[PDB]
Amino acid sequence: ANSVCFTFTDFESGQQDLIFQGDASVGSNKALQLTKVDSKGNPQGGSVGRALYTAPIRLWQSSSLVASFETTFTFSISQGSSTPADALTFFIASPDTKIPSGSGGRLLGLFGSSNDNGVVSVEFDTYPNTDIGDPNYRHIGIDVNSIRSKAASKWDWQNGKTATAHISYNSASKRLSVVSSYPNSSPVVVSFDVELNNVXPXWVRVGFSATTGQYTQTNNILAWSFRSSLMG
Amino acid sequence: ANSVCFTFTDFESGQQDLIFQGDASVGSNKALQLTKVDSKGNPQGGSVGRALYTAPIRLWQSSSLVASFETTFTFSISQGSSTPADALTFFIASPDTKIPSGSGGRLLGLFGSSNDNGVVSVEFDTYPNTDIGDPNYRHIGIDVNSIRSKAASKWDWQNGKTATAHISYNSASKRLSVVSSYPNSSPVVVSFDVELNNVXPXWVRVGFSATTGQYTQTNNILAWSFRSSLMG
Amino acid sequence: ANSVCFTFTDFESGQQDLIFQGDASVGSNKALQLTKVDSKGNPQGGSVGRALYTAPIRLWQSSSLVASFETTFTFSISQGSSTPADALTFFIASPDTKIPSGSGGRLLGLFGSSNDNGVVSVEFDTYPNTDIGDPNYRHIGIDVNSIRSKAASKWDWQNGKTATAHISYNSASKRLSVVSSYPNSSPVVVSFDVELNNVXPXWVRVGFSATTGQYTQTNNILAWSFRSSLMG
Amino acid sequence: ANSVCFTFTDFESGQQDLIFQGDASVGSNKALQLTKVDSKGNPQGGSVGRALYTAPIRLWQSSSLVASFETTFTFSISQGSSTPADALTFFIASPDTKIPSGSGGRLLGLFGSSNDNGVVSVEFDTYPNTDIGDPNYRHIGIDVNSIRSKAASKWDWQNGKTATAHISYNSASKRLSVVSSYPNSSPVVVSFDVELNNVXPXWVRVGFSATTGQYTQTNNILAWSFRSSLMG
Ligand SMILES: OC[C@H]1O[C@H](O[C@H]2[C@@H](O)[C@H](O)[C@@H](CO)O[C@@H]2O)[C@@H](O)[C@@H](O)[C@@H]1O
Ligand SMILES: OC[C@H]1O[C@H](O[C@H]2[C@@H](O)[C@H](O)[C@@H](CO)O[C@@H]2O)[C@@H](O)[C@@H](O)[C@@H]1O
Ligand SMILES: OC[C@H]1O[C@H](O[C@H]2[C@@H](O)[C@H](O)[C@@H](CO)O[C@@H]2O)[C@@H](O)[C@@H](O)[C@@H]1O
Ligand SMILES: OC[C@H]1O[C@H](O[C@H]2[C@@H](O)[C@H](O)[C@@H](CO)O[C@@H]2O)[C@@H](O)[C@@H](O)[C@@H]1O
Ligand SMILES: [Ca+2]
Ligand SMILES: [Ca+2]
Ligand SMILES: [Ca+2]
Ligand SMILES: [Ca+2]
Ligand SMILES: [Mn+2]
Ligand SMILES: [Mn+2]
Ligand SMILES: [Mn+2]
Ligand SMILES: [Mn+2]
Repeated sequence: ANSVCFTFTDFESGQQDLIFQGDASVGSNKALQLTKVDSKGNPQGGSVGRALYTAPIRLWQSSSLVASFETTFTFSISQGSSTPADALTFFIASPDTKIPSGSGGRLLGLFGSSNDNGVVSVEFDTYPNTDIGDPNYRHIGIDVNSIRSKAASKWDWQNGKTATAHISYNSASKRLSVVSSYPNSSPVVVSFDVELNNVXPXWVRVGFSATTGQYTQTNNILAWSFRSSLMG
Repeated sequence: ANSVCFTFTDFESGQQDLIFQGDASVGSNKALQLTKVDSKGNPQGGSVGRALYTAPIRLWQSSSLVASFETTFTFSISQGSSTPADALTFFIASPDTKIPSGSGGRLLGLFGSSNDNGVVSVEFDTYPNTDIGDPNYRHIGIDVNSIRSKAASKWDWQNGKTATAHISYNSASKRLSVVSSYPNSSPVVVSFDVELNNVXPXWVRVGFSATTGQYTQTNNILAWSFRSSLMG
Repeated sequence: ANSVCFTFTDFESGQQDLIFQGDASVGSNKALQLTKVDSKGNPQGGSVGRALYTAPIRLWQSSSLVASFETTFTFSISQGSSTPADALTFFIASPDTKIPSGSGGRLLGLFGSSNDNGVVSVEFDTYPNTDIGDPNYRHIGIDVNSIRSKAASKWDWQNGKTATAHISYNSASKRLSVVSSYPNSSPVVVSFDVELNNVXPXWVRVGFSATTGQYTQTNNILAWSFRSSLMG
Repeated sequence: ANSVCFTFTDFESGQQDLIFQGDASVGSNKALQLTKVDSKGNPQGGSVGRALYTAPIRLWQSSSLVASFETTFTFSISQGSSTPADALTFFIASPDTKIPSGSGGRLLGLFGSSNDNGVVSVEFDTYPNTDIGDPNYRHIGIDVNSIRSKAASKWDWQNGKTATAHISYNSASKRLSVVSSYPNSSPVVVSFDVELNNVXPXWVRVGFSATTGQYTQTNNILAWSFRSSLMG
């Protein structure tokens, strides 16, 4: 479509307009639980889950004057183990994208390696994996075809509290930016200059991905709005 | 989703965010050709085709204060034979809706009979089939679970010209209305009091359906915008 | 404009995009206090106030296929005296509309009499004034050029609680409807068949009006969104 | 307001939701003629005119997570004299902004000098005034408190043809970008990194400005849509 927008104030079990992958599901709390949480509410380890809006989105078209999208979502991350892991992220990929093999834990279910098939995402990393590029502290990062963020900023994750994140991009400015914050707190912003049409196909699907590894945490999306438009 | 909107200014072959049924396809003209048109541009008889937005839409929710939707679309109908047939329509049905068996010609591919599984549609009827309720003239009608329109008005179809139609409804007014017109012409309006949640499931898919029978015509959708919202 | 939409999640003192009339102002609570409330927070009697969006709105145009608008707002009404009065309302009038002389108390600041200059409003009446048509109980009503509601329904006002109201209309259905409710409560709906272009000018201004008389209550608008569109 | 959007597909004489300054008016062609055009349709010299949306817009708020706006408009510039002058522009300024004294011709009615009261605009310059910074060719530029563009690109203006321009900005990316083009042509883009809240007040009014000097041209806005939102 030339333009598309949708808003989820909450979710229900089986949410018909979402494609669920891995362990992703909707809990009795009406939250999108990307990763596994048991009956007692304890997040499980070695979990991976993703959810995508059912309809493919036309993110770019050569004949268009400008293309843009923006998405805002709220999420809660509560540690299970004394220390949280691994993270959640908003991502954009080909319509037929699926959880890559071996993408667990530190790969956030986005990539099958720690090195037409492009992957762009904004990660909210709760566990520093320094041997693969992670700064030694929690952070938010912009990943383009690699778990190794092209840009990242220290992020003061708050256990259990609801965070609000806003992601934006248009083909004129060619800059992907994300701003995230908690109530009564200082926001964190991350930006990266990139022309998405050079790393992503014309058609994509958008959503979230998350994982736990040895360490755990809930990765719940509470609300989500998305908008994309192609102007000609 | 609590709200969803999309806009198609035109279409392309294989339009990824549309579900094609029957003969429906997109032509080199970038129009959604619901029914079959040959290489020379001649509409074929005995054709049936429908197209639905890929994502299911939450049209109602008990907890909502009000639910509404509106859609505007442009379409062109050019006769193949000296007299046009059969018609096209905007419709709403269950997500897994499929072309009913024996729904050709006068049934507009919407119903399998000329008498959870509800069907609501606004038909743009170009061929009067009087033995099944059609007034003896072209008309626009609102159908609820039956090809026999609950409400209809004379429609002065214009061969080949681009028509504009607007359909609206909200659960407060409980009135489905459609207004359609051609440039430099007098619009036609049709309304019917109905509470959609009593004839349609919570989740549906929306789109178009069209057919030709013994007589033919093109049934092309040129542009289409749709919006639905659930307020709580 | 052919279409216009605005959203107020809250308000500030002097709200630059609002026209204040009478006692209307914004409190430290960030709420639009239509009627006077003293330093201690006690609503004052004999008060009248209205607030309008600064920009005139084109509600109708002869060349348009269809015209529609919808507005949603939250409001709180807390009695000052043992019994509340008088009410608040959403209204539409000419751009240069002003508080009519003698419109206090039971006239809700909308009309100068209890009998191009049209006035359409949805009143939330907290004090039954039976000698002028009010049913003997609190209600919501649709007024067209008269304080005597053309349509009304019993309304179970709840002291202090935040109510949510949704008002809608389009020129195809020609039915003005309002649905209002409190959390964990049963909504109330009021509808009236009317073709607004026959009682209102093409251009108008929209907003709220409220009053207290012998008896008092706060008349606070907490949030407000409005949308209007003319399709051609 | 926290968010506001409006769309003008065309204009009428006296357009009630616009503030007209200088020579700005609406012609029989339904176009916003920023500068003077006589009865015969000949653009007049030494003209200056501006038009602003009547309602003030809240472009920034300290408590907001992110602030953004985007506007798209079509315009036609037909030379009167053998060579066109001077230009038109989209601009943002304080709500009470007025045509500065001595802002004619090369100053595009935006500044009173060729060197809380900030002025940000995107100029479409049809006449190179090299002694004041203009590159020696037609161009589009981003001006911040000065007629001397902070960023500019060569612009292949086409006499009489309808151009389409899209301007965007959000407080996360902190980059103001404009893309403009004619049908069947190569677009031109101009971007400048700037944090608008450091050069503009919280509240502003938005619109267009244009002028002719010794040389002339029409400066007609044919359509205009604007959107701004503050997310918290
Ligand atoms: O969920 C955390 C982490 O768990 C697993 O990695 C463990 C160990 O192998 C690593 O060397 C250290 C690095 O500090 O972290 C854990 O102790 C993996 O599942 C990994 O993907 C994940 O990030
Ligand atoms: O496409 C027109 C029409 O064609 C076929 O019906 C024909 C005949 O059987 C009917 O009695 C008359 C009624 O006037 O119409 C045609 O001549 C069928 O395919 C029918 O569904 C369709 O409407
Ligand atoms: O604010 C309530 C009411 O107060 C005043 O009217 C009083 C009296 O004159 C009326 O007869 C009775 C009717 O029950 O109500 C009050 O006691 C007026 O200001 C009136 O406009 C207002 O509704
Ligand atoms: O509208 C064009 C231009 O006209 C006037 O300037 C003239 C002259 O004074 C300048 O030196 C040359 C520079 O090439 O241009 C004109 O001939 C002024 O009104 C000026 O503001 C304007 O741009
Ligand atoms: Ca990590
Ligand atoms: Ca028929
Ligand atoms: Ca009363
Ligand atoms: Ca110049
Ligand atoms: Mn990381
Ligand atoms: Mn029929
Ligand atoms: Mn009353
Ligand atoms: Mn210049």
